Amino acid sequence: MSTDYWLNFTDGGGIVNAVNGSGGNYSVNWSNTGSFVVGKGWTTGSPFRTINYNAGVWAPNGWGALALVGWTRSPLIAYYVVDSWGTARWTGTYKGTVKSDGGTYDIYTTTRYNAPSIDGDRTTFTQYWSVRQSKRPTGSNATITFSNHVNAWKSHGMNLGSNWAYQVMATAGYQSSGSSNVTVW
Ligand SMILES: CCC(=O)N(c1ccccc1)C1CCN(CCc2ccccc2)CC1
Ligand SMILES: CCC(=O)N(c1ccccc1)C1CCN(CCc2ccccc2)CC1
Ligand SMILES: [Cl-]
Ligand SMILES: [K+]
Ligand SMILES: [K+]
Repeated sequence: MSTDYWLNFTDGGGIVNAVNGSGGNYSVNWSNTGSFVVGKGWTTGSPFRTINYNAGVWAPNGWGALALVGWTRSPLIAYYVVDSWGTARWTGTYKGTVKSDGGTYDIYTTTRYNAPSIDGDRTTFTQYWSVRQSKRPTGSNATITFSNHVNAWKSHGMNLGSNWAYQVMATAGYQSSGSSNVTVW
């Protein structure tokens, strides 16, 4: 199932020059950013999708991350499977680990309020995280078997909503700079 969605969002801070490439490819060059997310993916996420990507350029600085990102509604939940990043001190509620796709991931949950979401500029939502314990090598084909994460989260009481919104292999950042180029299928 080929990608059919182009995510390109920023809060307006700094520069986020995002390029909608051929098929599932995209490029990002960013500097002195506020909050942003960019990437190719799917209009409707699925808990059964296996996501393939190749991040041919990955050079983040600060809290810039290479991650599967997506949302559900009912309830409103943002989720993250983080494979690499620049500098990022992960902290919060911690639920265990999951092994997937040759790596081990730390599981976190966080809450946001008065915060931007796909529902508006000042909303409340929960965030589910799988954060790889070591940064994943980039430049070769990589898989994220997302059902492994959904199921691990489920086993710790982190259930996703029933209405699936976008699901993107993204470059996401906050107060960050860098360069990335990723193909997604
Ligand atoms: C598991 C995810 C995660 O770890 N986080 C997170 C939470 C929500 C949304 C995005 C990322 C961090 C939580 C803690 N903050 C510390 C920031 C800070 C440091 C020093 C003084 C004042 C503030 C940074 C983000
Ligand atoms: C402290 C880290 C941080 O703040 N972030 C982050 C999270 C994970 C990995 C790297 C950076 C941001 C979290 C929020 N998203 C925007 C959410 C959104 C999407 C669509 C419409 C409206 C809002 C951008 C990145
Ligand atoms: Cl995001
Ligand atoms: K294009
Ligand atoms: K751990």
